[PDB]
Amino acid sequence: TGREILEKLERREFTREVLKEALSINDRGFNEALFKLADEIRRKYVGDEVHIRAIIEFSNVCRKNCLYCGLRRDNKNLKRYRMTPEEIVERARLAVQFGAKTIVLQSGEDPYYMPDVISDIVKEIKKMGVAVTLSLGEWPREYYEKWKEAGADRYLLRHETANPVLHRKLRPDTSFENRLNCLLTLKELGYETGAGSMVGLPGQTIDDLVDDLLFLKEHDFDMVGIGPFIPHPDTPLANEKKGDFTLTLKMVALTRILLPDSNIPATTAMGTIVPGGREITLRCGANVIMPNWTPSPYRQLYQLYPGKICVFEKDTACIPCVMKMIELLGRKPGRDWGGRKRVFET
Ligand SMILES: C[S@@+](CC[C@H](N)C(=O)[O-])C[C@H]1O[C@@H](n2cnc3c(N)ncnc32)[C@H](O)[C@@H]1O
Ligand code: SF4
Ligand code: FES
Ligand SMILES: [Cl-]
Ligand SMILES: [Cl-]
Ligand SMILES: [S]
Ligand SMILES: [S]
Repeated sequence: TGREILEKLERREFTREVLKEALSINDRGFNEALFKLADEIRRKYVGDEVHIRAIIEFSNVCRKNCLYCGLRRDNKNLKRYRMTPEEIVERARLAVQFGAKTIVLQSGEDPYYMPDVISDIVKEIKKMGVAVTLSLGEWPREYYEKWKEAGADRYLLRHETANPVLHRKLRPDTSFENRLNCLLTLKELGYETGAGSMVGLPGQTIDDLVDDLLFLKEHDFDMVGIGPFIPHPDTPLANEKKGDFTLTLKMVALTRILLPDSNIPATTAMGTIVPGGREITLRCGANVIMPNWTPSPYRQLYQLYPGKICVFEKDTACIPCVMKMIELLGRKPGRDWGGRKRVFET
């Protein structure tokens, strides 16, 4: 029964069978109950604060060739850009001036900055009294060590898919084993460590999604970023189907149920495939929002997938936009850095 699966989730009997059935049931009443459960767990464990992470996508140069990603190296159609270190620091300062308590630096895997330019930038942003999150992809342990020494607080490295065969096919420069070793290294170095997957990748099954949930639970990640796969026309996956919003939303809800004290963003991809998708996701277990703080003329060139929200908006629009969002949702903006606040339990 849908009823029995909810009871088992409520009782924290997180068996593969329970998770598979939750993901497989396509009953509206069940889905709405699951979303309510996640929303309640979110409210109880992490409260009504929605944490704002200002993201600066500072370079779209990439050395890797992931089949799903518009920044893949084989995409010749794309104008490549790099913000200067001074531009990045001053852009971060403007976000802090707008009230951002976390700055997220994200890029393609761009060799130019690695590792010392990143270290310099992180040190300057840390002087501003905010959290710094890096999302720069896979690099040697030494680089991650230098960045932690420089003051970085968190690292987002989505695991993408926990199916090693699918992972290797979609990410031909690397492997799930590498990705996992990176994530374990980040944990060992003391970063708040973020993982998470895409939903609806070509060839990905419900069993794969269950494996993603069990992977996340196993490693007790501090942040989990989940979103639908969105096909990009200048990639080998151009003609594949987009991920299903409702299924992806169920993954978010189950992640909250499994990791009740984690930080879980309402990802931009959720807002891209369905108008108002981020707001929905914030009401089904998410507690974090990541407004775009990349300046023009670069914002429109960071084309991981098409249709990406925020691209046509003014340079400073997105922090005010999410503050309005937070208020109309009956929520509150985060007061502190929004680090993970563990609730130890049984
Ligand atoms: C663009 S990468 C930038 C950071 C770093 N290069 C990395 O791969 O971790 C950020 C995230 O974008 C997501 N992404 C890339 N292409 C996508 C697509 N077509 N649809 C949805 N998400 C996508 C992936 O999950 C990835 O972890
Ligand atoms: S997902 Fe990250 S590593 Fe892969 S091509 Fe895109 S930017 Fe490069
Ligand atoms: S942050 Fe909401 S549209 Fe840009
Ligand atoms: Cl973060
Ligand atoms: Cl995203
Ligand atoms: S925005
Ligand atoms: S927004």
